[PDB]
Amino acid sequence: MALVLDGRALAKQIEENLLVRVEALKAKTGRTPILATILVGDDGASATYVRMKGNACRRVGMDSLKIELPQETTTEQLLAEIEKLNANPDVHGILLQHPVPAQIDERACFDAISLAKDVDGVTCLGFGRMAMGEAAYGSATPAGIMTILKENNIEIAGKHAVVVGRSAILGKPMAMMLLQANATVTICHSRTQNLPELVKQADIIVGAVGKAELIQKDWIKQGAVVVDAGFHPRDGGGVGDIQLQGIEEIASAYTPVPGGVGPMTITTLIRQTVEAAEKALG
Amino acid sequence: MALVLDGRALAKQIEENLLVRVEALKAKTGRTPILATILVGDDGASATYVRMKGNACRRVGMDSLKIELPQETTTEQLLAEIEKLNANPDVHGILLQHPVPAQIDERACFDAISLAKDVDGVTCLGFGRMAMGEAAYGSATPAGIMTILKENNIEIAGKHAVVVGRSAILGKPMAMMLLQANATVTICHSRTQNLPELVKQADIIVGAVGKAELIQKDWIKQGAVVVDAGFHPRDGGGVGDIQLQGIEEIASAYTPVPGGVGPMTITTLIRQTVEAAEKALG
Ligand SMILES: Nc1nc(O)c2c(n1)NC[C@@H]1CN(c3ccc(C(=O)N[C@@H](CCC(=O)O)C(=O)O)cc3)C(=O)N21
Ligand SMILES: Nc1nc(O)c2c(n1)NC[C@@H]1CN(c3ccc(C(=O)N[C@@H](CCC(=O)O)C(=O)O)cc3)C(=O)N21
Ligand SMILES: [Cl-]
Repeated sequence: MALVLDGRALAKQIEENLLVRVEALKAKTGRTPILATILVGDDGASATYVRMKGNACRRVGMDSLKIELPQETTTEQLLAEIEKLNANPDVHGILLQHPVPAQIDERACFDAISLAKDVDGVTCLGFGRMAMGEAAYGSATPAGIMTILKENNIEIAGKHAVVVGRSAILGKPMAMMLLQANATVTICHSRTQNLPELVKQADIIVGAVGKAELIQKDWIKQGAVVVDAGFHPRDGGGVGDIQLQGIEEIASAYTPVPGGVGPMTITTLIRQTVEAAEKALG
Repeated sequence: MALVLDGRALAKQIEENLLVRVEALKAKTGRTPILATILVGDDGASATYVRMKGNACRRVGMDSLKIELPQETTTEQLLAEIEKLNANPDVHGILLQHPVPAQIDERACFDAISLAKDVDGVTCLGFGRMAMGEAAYGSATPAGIMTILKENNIEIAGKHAVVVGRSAILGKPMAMMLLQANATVTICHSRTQNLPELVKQADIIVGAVGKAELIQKDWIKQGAVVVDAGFHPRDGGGVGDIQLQGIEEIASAYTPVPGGVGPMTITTLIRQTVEAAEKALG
């Protein structure tokens, strides 16, 4: 049977280390690390993930500054809020939960976040630096995925990694991170032809399409490493972007859904915020 | 049978209106657009390419500011020179010819160039912005290749593009630009295990390895679009990264070497300099 890539376990483990680090920092400086979380509008999943990220902050001994803005917020209004957080020395990281209301230029607002506080890794600057091997906080989910792979001793160098999806915060950074780790990388999307064949060639497959079980189990190469970055709620167990039923007979290793990529998304954000606080308060 | 993708003819065509634009800007403002070229050390090819770029500037009514620094220039020294040029209002674009001497952190120096003057498209910020679809000067060679494909009506959307090579100024930006044009993109490099297999599936193949005729003609798909971004001088006619002798029997369209990608590398830099000058002066 396939190795279960246990992101839930790894997240908890990482948080135990973060906790002692945060407590040491507070004891030395008297100051608490702070993630500013920006939630714009009433999207349910967005509310949930910000809630979970706030919880993660408190588990490791830090806190969050919760910024809640109405659905009708303008790009200019959100930019003003982000600049207030940039200029606040008490705020160490800034999260803008995506997707913001569609009238807002989300890209412009991402890029307004100062690099030093880009702990979710959403800036063009941060992306470009990461792609070219320079120090920068990585996009939360992709960086979480790399950590899962690394800490489970998964071979990446020389493997053919197929990333299905090319989103700004997930697919694109994932591809560039795998490339930096010396995988041959294929990037697919909605205009990709022969997707089943490309997926079948993959030694490592990353489902990042935001559509329930789009990647079919019979497309998966026998022995492949299967990363499912999706989540779609359902009665009696939610599912991701990949058909994972019976995956244990097919993959060499796989991330379960729930409890795989998800927990490591949140914990990666918090770890990078601790790093930012450690730097800022050191 | 193949369509020759004539970069030399396209470069000449494009310069016609660039000259009109520059002469209009000069007549209107009384100021001459300047590209600052930085040549560090004794690389013969670098010197040759810098002169070609200086010549190209002058062909369209602009001028160059020739910065020549010694072989043993340090990172600190180069950075200081770039900051002088950033703060020079008479300089509208900055080129740092690669590869600088080994002791210099080239990435750090590329990134010191102000985005507004990054007309060669070498900054991490420029790369990330391009990758995320924000307006930015693109890396000269890749952007030139996209122009060649567009001007020759080459279908990109939905094609399987394979880019062999992943360098900062060529392979990586090439990959993202093709991705932006809705190709499915596979990025190969020195740790790719079955390079011939992958090249054989390429609808569009980009040779960006810097090794004479490494990409074999036997690997090319019948009807492929073939882009050779290499140049290696030989007695009575240099060769690129791809075996092109007899390529006309196999490719639907191909870039000759010489006279393909090269001319459009220079034209792209000059065009983006014209753009920078117009923005700065107009
Ligand atoms: N800026 C920004 N950064 C992010 O990193 C995110 C963002 N926007 N918007 C959506 C994605 C998705 N996402 C996220 C985070 C955690 C989980 C997670 O842990 N999910 C559980 C199942 C419960 C559920 O998803 O509601 C899991 O075990 O996978 C899922 C998505 C998240 O946090 N994302
Ligand atoms: N920063 C930076 N930007 C660039 O855009 C370049 C750089 N460094 N260093 C090397 C590459 C390669 N390069 C370049 C430019 C023009 C030509 C060219 O036009 N070559 C002729 C043949 C003559 C020859 O190559 O000596 C051709 O028709 O291809 C070849 C490489 C160039 O300008 N490059
Ligand atoms: Cl001339």
